[PDB]
Amino acid sequence: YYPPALTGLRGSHPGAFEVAHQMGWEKKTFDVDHLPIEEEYDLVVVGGGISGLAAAWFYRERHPAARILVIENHDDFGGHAKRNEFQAGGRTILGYGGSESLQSPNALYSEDAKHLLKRLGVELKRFETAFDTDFYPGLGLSRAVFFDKASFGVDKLVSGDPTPMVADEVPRDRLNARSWRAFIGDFPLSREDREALIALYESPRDYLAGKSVEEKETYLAKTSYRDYLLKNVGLSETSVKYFQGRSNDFSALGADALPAADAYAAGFPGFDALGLPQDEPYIYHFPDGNASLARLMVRDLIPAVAPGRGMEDIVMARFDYSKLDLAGHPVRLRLNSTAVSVRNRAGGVDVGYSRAGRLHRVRGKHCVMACYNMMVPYLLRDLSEEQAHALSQNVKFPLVATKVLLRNWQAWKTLGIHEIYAPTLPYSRIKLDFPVDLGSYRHPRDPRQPIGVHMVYVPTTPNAGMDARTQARVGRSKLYAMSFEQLEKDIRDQLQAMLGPAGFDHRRDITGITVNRWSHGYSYFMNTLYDDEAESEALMELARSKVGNVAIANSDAAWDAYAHAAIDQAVRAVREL
Ligand SMILES: Cc1cc2nc3c(=O)[nH]c(=O)nc-3n(C[C@H](O)[C@H](O)[C@H](O)COP(=O)(O)OP(=O)(O)OC[C@H]3O[C@@H](n4cnc5c(N)ncnc54)[C@H](O)[C@@H]3O)c2cc1C
Ligand code: HEM
Repeated sequence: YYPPALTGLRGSHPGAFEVAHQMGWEKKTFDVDHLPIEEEYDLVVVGGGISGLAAAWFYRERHPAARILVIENHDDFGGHAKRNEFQAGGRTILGYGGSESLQSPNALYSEDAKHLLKRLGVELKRFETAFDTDFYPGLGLSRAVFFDKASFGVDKLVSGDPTPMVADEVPRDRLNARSWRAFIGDFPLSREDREALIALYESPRDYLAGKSVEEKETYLAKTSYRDYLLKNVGLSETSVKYFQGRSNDFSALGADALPAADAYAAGFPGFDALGLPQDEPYIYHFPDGNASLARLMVRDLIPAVAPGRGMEDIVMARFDYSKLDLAGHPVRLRLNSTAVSVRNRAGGVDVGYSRAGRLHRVRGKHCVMACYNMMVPYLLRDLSEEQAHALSQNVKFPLVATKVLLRNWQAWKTLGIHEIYAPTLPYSRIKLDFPVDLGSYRHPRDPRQPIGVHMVYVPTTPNAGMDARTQARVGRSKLYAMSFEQLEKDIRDQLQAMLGPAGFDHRRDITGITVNRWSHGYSYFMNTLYDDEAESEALMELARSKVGNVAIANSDAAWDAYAHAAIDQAVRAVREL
């Protein structure tokens, strides 16, 4: 039994969500009060993502003899941080199912997070050599933009994109990019539109002239990036389509739901002459993404699942899932199990869960809710109406992270590219995977040999007048109506249209597809186009309040969709108990 080698429809896979939806959609209740208590623990963690695993880890650190149960509803631990695997040419090729890398860790990681890393044997400086930073640039490859015929009249791939991004693994001087005039000069847009885009870079103007800096900042917080471009910069509706999907990957929303002020902070163009006031290499990437963080914690917590120690041997270590949930062992991780009930009683907490359609009741002195926060009201019976409602307002964003095994990457080499941005297509981000050597694992190097592609699909509804919560809920409705066959068609259609001109043939050249469907992906985050900062902060703090011996974690609890928020919220929750 070995989930990482599965391909096909993954992420929140069939079997992971149905009991949860019986609660959330049908309002079915699954009470276990009339069942005997089957097992007893010092701590029961609901949810086996990075946050829940960290909670078990910091709790044992404080209580070394503690008996800990971790209940997780997917068929594998890690939550968004999942290991994907392909077999190709007698070797393993690794991919990340979701949680991608550690974000600017020297700048952003707390002392507690850094302590977790060090105890697990993660040396951040090791990625300076593990990440092969000059591999694709040294091969003369650049990033490209793919314009689709539906939106721009013709399919066109334009390379040499100089656009700097938030979390960039390419040193700025190794972009193999062209000037703005030459690059935009190739856009399939009217001469007028191309000249206006070029001028956006060559000759910025104070599009808000006459406002104080403060009024500019007020206006930009209340105005979408798309509207800023349309109404103040004066770009045409055809021009701004170029920008529509740029924010999809890092914020799970298009330019219509991105506050102009957030676009400024993320390095988007148009602000240089506004008079507004005033980088870490994005290389902290295990070959299976932050799934390595989850695996490192699982192995540290449950030594029987795999041998070794440290960041090197984790990469190819063989996990034996039969050792995760062994009786009498102090730490047990129970997969395929949906918690349905959490109730304070007699100085402890009773937790009911459903596994293979059967209800169960266990008991712990302490409980950490490390699951999706909007799930918590359906489980935690003691919530006041106020706090349950607060939890329910963390409306997470759906995303789809697709891994594609290719027979070779000659087509990419021919086209001179290692990454594509598509302004309006379902997949806005498509790239050859990061080249990382770690432990015994070596990144694919030969374009005649197989390689993994990473591509992100976000089911936004651009330009419709929806607030962010509604685009998220509607995006999940669209994902719920998509079969795996429809998902694969979209992958194959777009890969063929982008790579076909250089000899790509999707039926011949794709040898693997793994679709990680994160219907409940990024935590909600406060959006100044729709939310008030003080109200939202009050909701956040209320939602995560301690309930008896039940503490609440998940990255959701910080309204902050980051692995280090997952850790910090677990630490706060463990300290509360
Ligand atoms: C596509 C994608 C890419 C990302 N990339 C990055 C990145 O590069 N860097 C970064 O820092 N962050 C990234 N993230 C953010 C990611 O959310 C965090 O990194 C981290 O994985 C979140 O951990 P968590 O424990 O808070 O939540 P999760 O990983 O979602 O874990 C919560 C778990 O609880 C489970 N659960 C829910 N209800 C129940 C129930 N009733 N019973 C039992 N279990 C239940 C859920 O199924 C889930 O498995 C990314 C997220 C996505 C979706
Ligand atoms: C294939 C995966 C999934 C799809 C397509 C999906 C889709 C949806 C949709 C369309 C909604 C209604 C809109 C909303 O309230 O956000 C929803 C809500 C909900 N989802 Fe899922 N979902 C999936 C997986 C999961 C998983 C893995 C969990 C938890 C373990 C979950 C728990 C919930 C809950 C509890 C609600 C109710 C939200 C509330 O009432 O606040 N879903 N989901």
